[PDB]
Amino acid sequence: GSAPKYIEHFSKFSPSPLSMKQFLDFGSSNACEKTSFTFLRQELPVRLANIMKEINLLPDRVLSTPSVQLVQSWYVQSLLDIMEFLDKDPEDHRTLSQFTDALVTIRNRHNDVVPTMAQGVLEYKDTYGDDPVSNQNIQYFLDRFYLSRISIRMLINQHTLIFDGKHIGSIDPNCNVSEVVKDAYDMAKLLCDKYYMASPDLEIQEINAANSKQPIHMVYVPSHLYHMLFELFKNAMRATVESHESSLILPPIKVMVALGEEDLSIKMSDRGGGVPLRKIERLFSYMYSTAPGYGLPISRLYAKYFQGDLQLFSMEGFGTDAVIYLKALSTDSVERLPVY
Amino acid sequence: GSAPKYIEHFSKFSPSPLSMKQFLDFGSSNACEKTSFTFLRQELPVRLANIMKEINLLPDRVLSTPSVQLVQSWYVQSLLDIMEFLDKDPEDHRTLSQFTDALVTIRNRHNDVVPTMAQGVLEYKDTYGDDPVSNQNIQYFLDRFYLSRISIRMLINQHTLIFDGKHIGSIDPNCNVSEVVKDAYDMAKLLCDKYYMASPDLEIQEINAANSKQPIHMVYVPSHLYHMLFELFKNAMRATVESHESSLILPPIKVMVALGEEDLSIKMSDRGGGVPLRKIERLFSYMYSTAPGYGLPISRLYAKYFQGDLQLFSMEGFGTDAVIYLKALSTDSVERLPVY
Ligand SMILES: O=C1Cc2ccccc2N1
Ligand SMILES: O=C1Cc2ccccc2N1
Ligand SMILES: [Cl-]
Ligand SMILES: [Cl-]
Repeated sequence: GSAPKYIEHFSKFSPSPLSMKQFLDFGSSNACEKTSFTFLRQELPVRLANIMKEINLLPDRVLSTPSVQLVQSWYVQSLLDIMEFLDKDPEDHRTLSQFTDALVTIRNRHNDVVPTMAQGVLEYKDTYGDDPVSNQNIQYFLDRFYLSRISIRMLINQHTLIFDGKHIGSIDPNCNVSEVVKDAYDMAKLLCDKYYMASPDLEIQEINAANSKQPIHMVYVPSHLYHMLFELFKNAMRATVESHESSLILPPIKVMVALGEEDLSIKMSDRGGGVPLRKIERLFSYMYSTAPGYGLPISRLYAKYFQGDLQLFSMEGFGTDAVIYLKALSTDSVERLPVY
Repeated sequence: GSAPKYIEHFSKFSPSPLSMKQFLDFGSSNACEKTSFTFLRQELPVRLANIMKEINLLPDRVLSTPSVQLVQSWYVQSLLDIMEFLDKDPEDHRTLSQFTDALVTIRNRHNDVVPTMAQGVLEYKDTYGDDPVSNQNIQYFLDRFYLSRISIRMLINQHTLIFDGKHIGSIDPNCNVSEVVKDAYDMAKLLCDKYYMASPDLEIQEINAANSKQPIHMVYVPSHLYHMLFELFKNAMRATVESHESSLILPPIKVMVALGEEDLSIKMSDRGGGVPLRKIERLFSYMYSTAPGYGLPISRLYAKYFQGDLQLFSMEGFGTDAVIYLKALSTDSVERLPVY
């Protein structure tokens, strides 16, 4: 076929990272659908081909696995589905309506990639071992693969949500961080109450440095923020409950939302007994987090996707702090795409 | 001369990292002076030669500087001073008394190496620039150089202090961490009061997980702990005072000392306005911390010297947490020497 020819071609192009502003401009009006089509029919093959080229550069012991080949088959099909529109005409509303339908299919085709790539890590550990060099190479590849996957789904979500026929697709220009915190907590609480018959309470404190007592808002993707906060709450609650099983006091989970000139930082503090430093440094490893999971490493990728970060600092015997670092300004919020 | 011949010889040996137990065994009695002499007259040339060999592997633009050559001259002289005792007899008390006197001279000869190596970094920045690749290479070398320097001074201090003619040299087998915290604070307070005419107050809280309300003790080098806590207090006070100049409230500096099964963690929390993440990641860089300083990067080396760490997590607009990670058990407290 021509799949190898198409990967090599678009592999020569570099992905074009977009800013929050550019995302808001693309979603400003439904009339923009044409510019989004002409941009995505070139950008999506470029991002797909770039990661598809790195997949083919993996060692043959990884490249010949059924998991990598299954995912590579999805990417080849997705690439070909998008390349059909390269010659079509943007002015034909059927060309655009078909593109939107083709993106939704591509998105659903890749819905089960995270657990599939997680099966590959487990297969590797049992077929070749869990050495540190394998950890760094798996970590390096998966971080870049998943980050690419986040970027592609972001592009697809922005087009399919806005051009469907206050919120700009998946972006909330006035995202109230404390409200997303509460939502993520309420969901973790429900699960914690169902499993442990007890849940820690929530305390939130905001620190708007420049405008005290003004609610902290930002331009961000609330779904991404929810995912990070939901994973952290699940860990903080699990630790808080299991560490106080022999006690009556169930210490609360405290969340500080701080807004500075550059950073919007969200710290989650628990008293769930803490974790030795030796293990904290392994909670972000795909291989060590795999067992016969990836919430934290992927959560950190969501934070990094827009020039943020996610860091953990524990105190064995007391508790653990988790901090989501985000860019406070939409001008500094730019896609972090893997460097190919 | 034979200095190049001696470096190459002892460079083939690997440094022998010692544990807290081994340090306590060497200092158990003054009678041990012979075993310490026979060990140090081989180990000190090995550690000196190993770092001296890496110095000679630096690029000629760094190796030909007056700072690197001045320090290399001190190391060559120190190496030669120690090699004089290789053939001498341990049973002669004059051979031992001369060794002790020779170690003190070597220690004082290298007293001004940190500021000298800091002058070299400044010279490099102005002669060749402050690029990221230069930062990583300078960071890599200085971290290993200073860590080696800490290890050598530790060996010398343990011999000269114990074999001078409750505390085992520089090691306190029952180091009360909160007392060292108070000492470091009281010194930073004095300086802060002298310079700013105002100082934050101190609050300490201990969390002895296994034995609640029992004071937290450990086997450690209190001088090293003081240095780390003193640097952190100076930063936390500077930020706390300068960030509240237009205010009346001067928030306190809060310190938690937590003791777990594996870690003894010390967190210093201030409300000095915080620092953007972009800059926190540069506070441990020698090059970016150099200006026409190294307290934090060296403090982290002291923490790592016995398998610990020092980490900073800030929240721009609020404050900053600094955590010293130490090993709680003397069995896990082992020298971290550079890997040559
Ligand atoms: O004990 C723990 C481990 C952890 C990871 C992430 C968030 C909170 C916590 N608490
Ligand atoms: O603002 C700051 C920066 C810093 C470094 C180390 C310790 C405390 C602080 N506070
Ligand atoms: Cl995917
Ligand atoms: Cl030195």
